[PDB]
Amino acid sequence: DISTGHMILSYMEDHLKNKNRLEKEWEALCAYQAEPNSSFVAQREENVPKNRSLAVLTYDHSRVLLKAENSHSHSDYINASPIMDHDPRNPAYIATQGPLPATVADFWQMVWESGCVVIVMLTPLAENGVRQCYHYWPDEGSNLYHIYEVNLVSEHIWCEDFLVRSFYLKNLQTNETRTVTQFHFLSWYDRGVPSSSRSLLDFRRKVNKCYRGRSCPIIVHCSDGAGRSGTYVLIDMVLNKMAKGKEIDIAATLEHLRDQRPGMVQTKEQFEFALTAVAEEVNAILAH
Ligand SMILES: [Cl-]
Repeated sequence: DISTGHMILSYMEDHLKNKNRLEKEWEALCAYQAEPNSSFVAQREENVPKNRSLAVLTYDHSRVLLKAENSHSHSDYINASPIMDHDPRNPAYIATQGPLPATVADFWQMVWESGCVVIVMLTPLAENGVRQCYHYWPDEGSNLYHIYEVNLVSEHIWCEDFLVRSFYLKNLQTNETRTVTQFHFLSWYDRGVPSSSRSLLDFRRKVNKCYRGRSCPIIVHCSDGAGRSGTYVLIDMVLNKMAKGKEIDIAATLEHLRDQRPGMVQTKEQFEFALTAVAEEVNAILAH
């Protein structure tokens, strides 16, 4: 563990500090091509409006399938990609776009059927007016999204950069009711990075003190569900490996991600950030 901390630091010296290797790797990464990588379903005429960003469409081989029988639009399609870590049965996350007005019922169906109870949201809803994600929850009281009643139970504001919202999610078909906890990071702007890595890391720690430990996937979204969402996942997967002890390849770990959803980590600056974040956390642990 501390052992693996020093192993990560060694890696950081060769891949974060050496700017040449950063570039080279990112250049490698940009050209990297997943196989398979078809997204024919996502590119159907019928699913065009269910996609926010034409640049980031879920692969046919790695998409969440809504149960068409319970679907709002009688369709299985949602732009969400399961993301496996250890286990090919149980994906650790579902990365998905910011739900659109057209797809909110769908987003909740995926939350219900995935058994998900922790959501991570890494965008504000608007950026100097530029919409990122539809306001898919009620700011007070109850809203109905198809057969999914969502009630806002409470809302806890930790700091300038993040808050938590607690929901009750009732399936009106089955009369069941679950608590879904939504972690909302507010200072991570489109195609950019947080100013404080310390905030994003504490935010992560809070996400995981609440998740620990559940079968169901964490639902991570932002905008395209690639850039920020992927930097989170990448940062979070690499520290989990430290969490449980040998070898470390962050570039290779990112490939594993891009095998499962295109676009993951949109910028070299974001990649640089994910690295800097892992390093800083590992500097803190080892300091103690
Ligand atoms: Cl089909």
